[PDB]
Amino acid sequence: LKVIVGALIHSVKKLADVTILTIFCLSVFALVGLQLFKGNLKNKCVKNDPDIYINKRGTSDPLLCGNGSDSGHCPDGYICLKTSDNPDFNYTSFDSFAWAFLSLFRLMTQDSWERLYQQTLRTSGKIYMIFFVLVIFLGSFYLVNLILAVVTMAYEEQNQATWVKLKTILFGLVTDPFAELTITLCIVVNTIFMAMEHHGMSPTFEAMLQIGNIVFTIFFTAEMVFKIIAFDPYYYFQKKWNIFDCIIVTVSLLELGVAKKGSLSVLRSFRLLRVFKLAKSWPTLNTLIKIIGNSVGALGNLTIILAIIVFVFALVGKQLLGENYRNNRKNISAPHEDWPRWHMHDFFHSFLIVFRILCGEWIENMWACMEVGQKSICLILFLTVMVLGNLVVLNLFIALLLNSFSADVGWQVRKTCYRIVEHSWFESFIIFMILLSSGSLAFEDYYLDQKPTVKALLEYTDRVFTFIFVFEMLLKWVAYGFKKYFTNAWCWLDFLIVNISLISLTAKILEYSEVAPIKALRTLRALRPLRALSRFEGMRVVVDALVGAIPSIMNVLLVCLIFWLIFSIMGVNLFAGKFWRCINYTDGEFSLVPLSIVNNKSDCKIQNSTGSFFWVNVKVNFDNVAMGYLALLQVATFKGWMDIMYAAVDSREVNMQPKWEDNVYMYLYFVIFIIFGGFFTLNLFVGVIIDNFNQQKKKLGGQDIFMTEEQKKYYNAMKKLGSKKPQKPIPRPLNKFQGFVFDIVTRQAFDITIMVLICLNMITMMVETDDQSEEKTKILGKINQFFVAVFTGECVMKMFALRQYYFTNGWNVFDFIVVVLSIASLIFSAILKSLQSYFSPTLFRVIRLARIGRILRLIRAAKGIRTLLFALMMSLPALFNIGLLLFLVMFIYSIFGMSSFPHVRWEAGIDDMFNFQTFANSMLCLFQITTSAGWDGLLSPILNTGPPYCDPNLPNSNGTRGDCGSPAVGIIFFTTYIIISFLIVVNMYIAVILENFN
Ligand SMILES: *[C@@H]1O[C@H](CO)[C@@H](O[C@@H]2O[C@H](CO)[C@@H](O[C@@H]3O[C@H](CO)[C@@H](O)[C@H](O)[C@@H]3O)[C@H](O)[C@H]2NC(C)=O)[C@H](O)[C@H]1NC(C)=O
Ligand SMILES: CCCCCCCCCCCCCCCCCCOC[C@@H](O)COP(=O)(O)OCC[N+](C)(C)C
Ligand SMILES: CC(C)CCC[C@@H](C)[C@H]1CC[C@H]2[C@@H]3CC=C4C[C@@H](O)CC[C@]4(C)[C@H]3CC[C@]12C
Ligand SMILES: CC(C)CCC[C@@H](C)[C@H]1CC[C@H]2[C@@H]3CC=C4C[C@@H](O)CC[C@]4(C)[C@H]3CC[C@]12C
Ligand SMILES: CC(C)CCC[C@@H](C)[C@H]1CC[C@H]2[C@@H]3CC=C4C[C@@H](O)CC[C@]4(C)[C@H]3CC[C@]12C
Repeated sequence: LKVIVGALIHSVKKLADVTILTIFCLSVFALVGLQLFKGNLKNKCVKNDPDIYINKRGTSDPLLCGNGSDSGHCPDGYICLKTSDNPDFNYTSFDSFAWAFLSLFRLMTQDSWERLYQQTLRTSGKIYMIFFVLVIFLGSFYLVNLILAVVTMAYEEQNQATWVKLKTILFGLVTDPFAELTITLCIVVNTIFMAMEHHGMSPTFEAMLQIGNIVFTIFFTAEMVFKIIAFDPYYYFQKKWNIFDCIIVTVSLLELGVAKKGSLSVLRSFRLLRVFKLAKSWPTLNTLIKIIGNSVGALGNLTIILAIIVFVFALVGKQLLGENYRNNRKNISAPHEDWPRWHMHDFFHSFLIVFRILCGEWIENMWACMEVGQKSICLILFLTVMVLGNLVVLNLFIALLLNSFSADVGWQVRKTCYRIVEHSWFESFIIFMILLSSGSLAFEDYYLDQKPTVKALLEYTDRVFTFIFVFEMLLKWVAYGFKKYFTNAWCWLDFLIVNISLISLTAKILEYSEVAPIKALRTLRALRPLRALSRFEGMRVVVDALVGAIPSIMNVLLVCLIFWLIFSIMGVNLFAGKFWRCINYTDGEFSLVPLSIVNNKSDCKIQNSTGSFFWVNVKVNFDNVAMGYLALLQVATFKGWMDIMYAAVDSREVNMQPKWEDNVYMYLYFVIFIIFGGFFTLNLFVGVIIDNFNQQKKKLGGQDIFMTEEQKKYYNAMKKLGSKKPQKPIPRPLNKFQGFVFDIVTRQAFDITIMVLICLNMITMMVETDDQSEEKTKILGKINQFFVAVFTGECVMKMFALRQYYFTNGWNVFDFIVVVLSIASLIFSAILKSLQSYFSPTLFRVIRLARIGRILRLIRAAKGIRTLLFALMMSLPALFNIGLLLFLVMFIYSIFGMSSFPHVRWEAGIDDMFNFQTFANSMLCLFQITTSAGWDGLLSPILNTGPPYCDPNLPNSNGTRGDCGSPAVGIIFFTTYIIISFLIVVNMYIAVILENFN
């Protein structure tokens, strides 16, 4: 309505600066991509002596090539020509500016950016990960922070603007506080009783569990009867807690009366909502329930707005694409499924599509839509859903976030070592030694076997490092008292790490050097580079800030763990052991045998003529509550989410072959789990951390946290450099000719002319295209010469108009640097094109990029972009500390992975490039998952258990008998990685937000 359009106009006015920054930064990075990797994602592997392309293991699209020393290779008998198609429906390469903009929008929204990351590093070269790191940090974090801050401030400004019965009663009225404690004990034990539901529970276990359920239903019924007789029912009403318990008990007894095995497992688990009764001695659970209530209560208007928006988008998508999806389904349909797992044909699946968009995965369905129907309709619909969809969601996540959180010889002997240790020389020696030790544990990799000298040198240096660190601890002991030394947290960590190293080294010589405990002990050497958190003041202050919030993290962690236990129990009840299928694993790719041939384990055993019918289960299932937790986490991070939705919907009943969309309506379980365990237990984690820092800062004096004392004054000086200090220039300097040029320069024409010159040098290098004609190349290359000459001449006339001692007058030094860079690029291109033109052709495009300075020159004109960049400049030291810590933890887990998974089957997620064998590869993978992208894909080849998936008979990997994973450690590793990184990055968002708040 008119009110809505007026509010939108006001918001865009408030969103103008951030929108302009987004468009400009996206354009700059699009130009960088279009001038770096245009025409690289076309190197389909092809045969040589013809026109058929190999496929990547378990893939339908062709493999990709690159000639770079560190790009994707190709199998023998194949050659790497370029082909007119791009890997993913001819839509995932940025050669034209349109594709560059789209791919950089994908990188910003971090939606399936894993795919582009792997493709581009496979076709271009591993060294280009720098572009993706830079774009992820700048814009995927930066621009999201700024847009979320803008909406925050918009909301803030909106707020600113706006007798046997007598004996029974006597016995019953006790209501002693010991009765409630017994009830709570009975709830807890009942829950932990039902938390032993597993697929292969024996009949005795089933009997025991149903007996327990009967006992507890009886006990609840008896307590309800006591309560109703304790006082007359007329007063029982007006008690929400009591009526909730009444309804749940009624459902429990109704299910008990049911004699069909509790066919509705949902009803079976309806009792489990009792844990909410436990929200009386816990304040965090009460706050969570209050969050949900405000969502459904005071702030229900926004929620209904979100629901109506999603319903409208789903219905429109169906009405406009169902028939096309049905007719051309074969186009997007899997090779064997004969159908698209997602489509618009039915309201349910259109809603699921819209929900996946809101979840933040849009490109897959985007390609499907825009290769099955009109491009215009798909283009507008998917993008308009992304913007409006994720805008409304973030409005909830904050509106709820604020609503809920607005309320003697010995003396001299000791002094000897004391003054020795205090020596700055020794302090620097030790810090450098720690850094060298951290570096040393990086080349111990899968390939270290083939270089005997390197490993011998590495073990020698580790031994010497152990000895020197033992000496250092001896000096520490001598200098400081035992009590003082042991009462220090950091001293404890340095004690444990040296203990681990010493015991590992002793075990090297001693026996028992192969058992699993000692193997794990030596695996813990990856904590060795954790000694550098006290040495560095930035890391130390960050660690103190984090440890300050440990209790506030733990409270919400436990509340969320209980909520996830509830959901895992429901999931186990619903899908205990139905995630089993008979497959066709002949060589590499596999397919579910059709129901015609095999219908159940019996068939899969008798129809096994070829020997290629295996009966195996999904990697992550709902057998146990542990696997319930793991699968719930995968659905919560939105990675691996799909393989489980597929298995859940397909499964029919124990020991039966899954059928396509048998239980098509079991998507609702995952929709509900997201909506409740993913978004409502994150509005409670954020809230707690912001209410923790809001106070912790207030307590420490309100001084900016994360910044060392030394850097505090450097930041003070910088913000002092960001002040108001203008000097009036001198007219007609020196000779009148200088005055003549100066008077015209002063006018408000030179600025605008250079600016419109910089815009026409942007739109002359954006019109470039990979398949451009040679005449087009000629004209644009000459326009480039004209522009560089114009800029150099118009930069040297102003220079003369201001003598030669005006470098420090202002930002003109940047203009001088960029113009000299452009001239240098011109001359170097001229040299290479003729003199020594035999170098690699990549350098031509690398250097040709140096013309981006003429784009960076537009900053000084844009006040909003300049202010936001200044905010980044101010935040840079704190972000440097946090990034140091994050790279440190990334290093720790890099060494862990390098030691753990150097032998694994290269299933979807792990291939030759993105394995864990090399340090750089492992670093690539860990950086990938730091954003929580593709961690499921990297996890799947670790859950492999025996054939057919893995080959535990393989000669290699003596630890596991073959290239089979170890899920016990593989789940801990990735769960801890995606939790720790979330913490660090959520403290990196807080820092940026508080800096921009100043
Ligand atoms: C797995 O599913 C298949 C398909 O539903 C089941 O196949 C059917 O099983 C029944 C019972 O064994 C068979 O019935 C008998 O068939 C013989 C002839 O083969 C007939 O002489 C008997 O009077 C009786 O009708 C039925 O034929 C069979 N159908 C097919 C197509 O094979 C199978 O039993 C299931 N396995 C298990 C263990 O549940
Ligand atoms: C090495 C094992 C691997 C995992 C290590 C943990 C991961 C690294 C990050 C966490 C570091 C944990 C240790 C540092 C904790 C913060 C530091 C906690 O403060 C304790 C002392 O450092 C302070 O000095 P004192 O205790 O001697 O005197 C003050 C007395 N009060 C005030 C404490 C009572
Ligand atoms: C596997 C074995 C060797 C691990 C032993 C680790 C123990 C001894 C360490 C790990 C972390 C340590 C704590 C870290 C921080 C502090 C605060 C400070 O006031 C000293 C005591 C106290 C509370 C430490 C006590 C000892 C402690 C709990
Ligand atoms: C200066 C003229 C073009 C009018 C103003 C529009 C300018 C600023 C920009 C806006 C969007 C731009 C287009 C966006 C993308 C592409 C695809 C690329 O492969 C060739 C150039 C082309 C087609 C651009 C031409 C210039 C363009 C039209
Ligand atoms: C409303 C203002 C005036 C008060 C302060 C509120 C601050 C603390 C709020 C408003 C915006 C919030 C952010 C919104 C979204 C995200 C992204 C999420 O992945 C982690 C939490 C994080 C980074 C939030 C942290 C807390 C936050 C910065």
